[PDB]
Amino acid sequence: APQQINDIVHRTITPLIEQQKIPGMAVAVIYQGKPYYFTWGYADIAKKQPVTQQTLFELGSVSKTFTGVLGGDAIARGEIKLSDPTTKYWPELTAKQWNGITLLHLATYTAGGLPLQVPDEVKSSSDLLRFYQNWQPAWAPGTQRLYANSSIGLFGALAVKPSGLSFEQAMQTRVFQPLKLNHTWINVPPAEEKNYAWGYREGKAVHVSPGALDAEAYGVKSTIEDMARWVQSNLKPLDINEKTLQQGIQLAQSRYWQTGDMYQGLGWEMLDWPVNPDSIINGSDNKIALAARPVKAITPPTPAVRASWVHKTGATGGFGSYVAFIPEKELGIVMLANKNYPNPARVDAAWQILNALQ
Ligand SMILES: O=C(O)Cc1cccc(NS(=O)(=O)c2cccc(Cl)c2O)c1
Repeated sequence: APQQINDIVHRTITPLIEQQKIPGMAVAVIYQGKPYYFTWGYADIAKKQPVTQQTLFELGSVSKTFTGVLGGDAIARGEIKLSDPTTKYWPELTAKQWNGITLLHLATYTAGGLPLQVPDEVKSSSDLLRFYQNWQPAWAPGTQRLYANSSIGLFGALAVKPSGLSFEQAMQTRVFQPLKLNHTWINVPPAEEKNYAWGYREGKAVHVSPGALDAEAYGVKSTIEDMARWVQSNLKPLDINEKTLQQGIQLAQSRYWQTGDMYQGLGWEMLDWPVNPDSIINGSDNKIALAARPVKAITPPTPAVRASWVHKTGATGGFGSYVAFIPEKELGIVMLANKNYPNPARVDAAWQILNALQ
């Protein structure tokens, strides 16, 4: 890699790993289109396995960017419309609060206060039906944003219903395979378990627990190489040969809602470039990111703006991830760690690296 990339990456990540006590970390920088990879530390402390470019990390909420693109692809295929009522795809959702809640509201956390977590008590799809039937919105649709796995998770499950495919099968055949994400998984196969890092929470090795809508909201595991390819695919969608996937990527980067200086896409979140770092750094703290905020509708949504900082943070119990890119500069970064450390430390590190390279 160009020494300037090496210099900025090492000077930024080495102190981060020390301050945050991160067992293992992988970073990719995309710079003038090409990827540069960096790895530190341990995927498995007990078995002394190092992090490599083939290590699988839990992406957590970065999985929502795949869900948003997969939904976008279903729109481009004509299988669904974001303007469709939720009840078009789940007719048993007869409770009156669902009148007026569309797939767009589900995809963008604006249905009216669907909760962050699906309750652990919910297992079967009849448990899920009961949960959504009994849920009482705090707000009218399209008035406030509350980040929610129960919101975008339901969007992902419903968006693939016309295809007849399971969510995992739609994701594999329509997103992973066309993009050659051949080491990206919803369920890690036995053959790849040797590469699956452990997460670390309070010093204990942990993996993500099963839960309802987990595949749709936080289910993806991936390598730093596949994630750099994911970023390149989102940086330059028009290089993608499959036409509905190309349009689906663009739909996921459209600006549907505004709160503060942040715009909500499908999975992705965006700010105007150039950004105020304090705005994305403080804004990524869960005290802001997970809070209830009024939104202004973008009527009609703005198509993907090249002069944007596009990003997503992600966590599981044992992992912390971050992806960001600037299409106008052909610049991007992926940070994958097997410890869940504070979001503002992630964004600060990413800002320092990308600002130095732009
Ligand atoms: O480890 C597990 O068993 C479950 C688990 C724990 C913690 C986070 C997640 N991922 S989440 O629900 O999607 C999410 C929620 C809020 C913020 C972020 Cl950044 C995020 O990723 C999943």
